[PDB]
Amino acid sequence: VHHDGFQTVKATIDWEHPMFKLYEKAKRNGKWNPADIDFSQDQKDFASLTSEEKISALPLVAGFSAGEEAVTLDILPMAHALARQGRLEDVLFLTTFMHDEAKHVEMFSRWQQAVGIGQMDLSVFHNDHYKRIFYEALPEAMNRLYADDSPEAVIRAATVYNMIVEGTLFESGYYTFRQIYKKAGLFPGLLQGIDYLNMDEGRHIQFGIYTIQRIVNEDERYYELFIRYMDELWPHVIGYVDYLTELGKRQQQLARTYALEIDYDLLRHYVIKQFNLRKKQISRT
Amino acid sequence: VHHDGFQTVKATIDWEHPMFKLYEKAKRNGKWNPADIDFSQDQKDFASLTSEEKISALPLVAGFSAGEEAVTLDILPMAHALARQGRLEDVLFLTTFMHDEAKHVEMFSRWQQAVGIGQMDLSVFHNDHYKRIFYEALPEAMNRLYADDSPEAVIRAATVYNMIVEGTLFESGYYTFRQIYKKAGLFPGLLQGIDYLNMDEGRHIQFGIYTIQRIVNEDERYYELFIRYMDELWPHVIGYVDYLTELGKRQQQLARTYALEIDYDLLRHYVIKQFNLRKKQISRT
Ligand SMILES: CCCCCCCC(=O)O
Ligand SMILES: CCCCCCCC(=O)O
Ligand SMILES: [Fe+3]
Ligand SMILES: [Fe+3]
Ligand SMILES: [Mn+2]
Ligand SMILES: [Mn+2]
Ligand SMILES: [Mn+3]
Ligand SMILES: [Mn+3]
Repeated sequence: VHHDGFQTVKATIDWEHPMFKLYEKAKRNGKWNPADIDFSQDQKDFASLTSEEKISALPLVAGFSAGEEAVTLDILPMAHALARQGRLEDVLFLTTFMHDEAKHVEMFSRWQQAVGIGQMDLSVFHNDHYKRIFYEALPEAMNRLYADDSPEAVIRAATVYNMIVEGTLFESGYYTFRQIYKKAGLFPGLLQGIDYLNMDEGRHIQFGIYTIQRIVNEDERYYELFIRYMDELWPHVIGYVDYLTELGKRQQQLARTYALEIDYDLLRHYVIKQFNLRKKQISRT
Repeated sequence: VHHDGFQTVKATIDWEHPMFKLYEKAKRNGKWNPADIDFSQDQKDFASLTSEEKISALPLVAGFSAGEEAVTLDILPMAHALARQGRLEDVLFLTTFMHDEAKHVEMFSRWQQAVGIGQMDLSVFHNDHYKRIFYEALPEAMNRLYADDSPEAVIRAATVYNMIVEGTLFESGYYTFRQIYKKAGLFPGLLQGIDYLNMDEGRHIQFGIYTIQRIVNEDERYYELFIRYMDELWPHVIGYVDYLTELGKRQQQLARTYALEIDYDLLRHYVIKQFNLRKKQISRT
């Protein structure tokens, strides 16, 4: 449908808009390039591993790789919906968000290729709870926005995408990955890339907080929708966590080799802590 | 709708895909930041101008500013359509395209703000032919892709967006701007920014060529659709050109002051040349 006018012809950008400020920070802080990461040591590390130790690492990489690819595809309807509402500064920021996620997809795929598992199908490590979030609930909630950009729909999309997928699952998975392979001294290239992902993902979560809060600000009853949508997804979050925990407890060979007391009870509580602090970044009032 | 799988879990990125290579070049060559351009001299230049000389420059800036904003909003459906076709490397590249266009919107709006015309509504310099392309034909052709991603629809979208708007109008407007203010020694910040835009816009046109050619490759009868769609838009392209030419010939005070023989007959032929060379970058066979 037609444009009825253009904000940067009638006026200018709103320079004080928080999403313009987040866009400015994204450009300053978003220069890293996955093509510059040296993965040569990661290739040697992975080759030096036993077949048993090789499994230990792949579940998390399977969840990350599909997850980055899903959000790369699935952020587009948010950008559409906010563009159609005339939120120009939000759109500008979302271009950095989308470009970040492209680099995240690229980074994991470069690592898979470098270490020699690119020809290997990692979908086996997606159980039913993972599929429910990433193959179903995430794309349903984002795609809805093409036909329904009601406050309810926008809160649900930001909750699933930014508060659950990024703010709970990815944050916990990054913690987990550091807590294991940084200790073991393994996979330096991948850990460099993950550190970059984690920096980008702070801006993505901030966008989600801003979006949810500005809707709650209009009407505190949206607050209850937010909590409800968070709690509806919790079972699949912990059901993927329990399944990875069960996979890790079945293959405790890397823990032994590298002298890691992988405390799954401590990981689990980090997931719970992440989930609960995302709730507290949204004020009812 | 659901994801049935993820390419970077089952396989990797197709590293040899031309759009992956264009994505790689976009990251290497896309570091510039409009926030780093010094516009202080542009502010003084614009203040030093007479009111008559002030008009001379605004028509082109009005067309650029609305144009960048239109393509920022209107590239999203292309990214959607190709994502839904599973063209992952195209999507990765299109994230750089979208982020480039955000910076183009930002750059013109920073210049308008710096020189003191931000509070001024430049829509008056959009005649009916401009509105037909940017307010109507462009968004219609891109938005169509949400419901109709047939080869015909994709060629039409790339033709309007990449071959006409970028490949004819923007290219000619950049030439024009250099041919005038680079000669006059005016507006150094804006000319720096335009030089950056022009570098980005080479990649955007290449995406359009690749997209049109790969469809023509399937069936040379799409070639005739391409030419037809180019010729349908030509009247509005030259009708905006004739109208800017008429505006420039009515305000020949900047030419006098700055000793510029602004050869509109030479500009006009550059537009015609641009239009015809875009046609020749698509092979029938
Ligand atoms: C032990 C808890 C692990 C949570 C890992 C989430 C990984 C992901 O899919 O991004
Ligand atoms: C004298 C020919 C001028 C063509 C200017 C196109 C400017 C634009 O809208 O990008
Ligand atoms: Fe993210
Ligand atoms: Fe462009
Ligand atoms: Mn279960
Ligand atoms: Mn006319
Ligand atoms: Mn990511
Ligand atoms: Mn542009």
